[PDB]
Amino acid sequence: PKEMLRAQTNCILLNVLKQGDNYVYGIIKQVKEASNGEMELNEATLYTIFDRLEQDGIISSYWGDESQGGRRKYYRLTEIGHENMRLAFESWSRVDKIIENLEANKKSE
Amino acid sequence: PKEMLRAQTNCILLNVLKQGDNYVYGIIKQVKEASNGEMELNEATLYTIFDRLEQDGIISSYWGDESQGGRRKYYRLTEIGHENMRLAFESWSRVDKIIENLEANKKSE
Repeated sequence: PKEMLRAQTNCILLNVLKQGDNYVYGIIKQVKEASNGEMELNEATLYTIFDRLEQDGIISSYWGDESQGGRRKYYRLTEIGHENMRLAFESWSRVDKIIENLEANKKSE
Repeated sequence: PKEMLRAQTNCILLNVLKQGDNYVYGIIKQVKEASNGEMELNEATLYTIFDRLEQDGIISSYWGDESQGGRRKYYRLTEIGHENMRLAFESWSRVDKIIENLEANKKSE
């Protein structure tokens, strides 16, 4: 779907922030880099997601670069956010185990 | 969260049907089997999901033939449903590549 896309886009984003705090264009560049140019995120899309995540307590922002040229919003993964990433990762690898078992449980029958 | 679980239950369920057509208690048993008893799915929750998937054209149901003891409802993964599974699988493995790259791109720097 386009929902499929939105969960997939969240994952990538959180994994960017996981590598380090960052700002919009910084984040977009890493995605472009790590997708060999294929995935080009939008500012609007990134911010739309980042607003949701911020409210739900997954990420927090803060100001920087006041002295560099002008204010920039940076984003960071909260302690809750780190936990939920670990939880998601744990759960999905668990889903992978269950799925491989279902394919062996068919050989059994 | 809750909406993470729903996404996982879904993944498991579609992968059960992927192994073959099946009915509710048959499905529940396979999940219990393949999760070493950890995941015991609820009928209401399974049907709630199965109604959504059926409406969106992802799965169809039908009656067994050899149903003297009483009618048995089977479930089956549609054409569309198979495609979406292939799409999802393709996309998520792509997401995994992008994620591994992000972690190497940071090791570099």
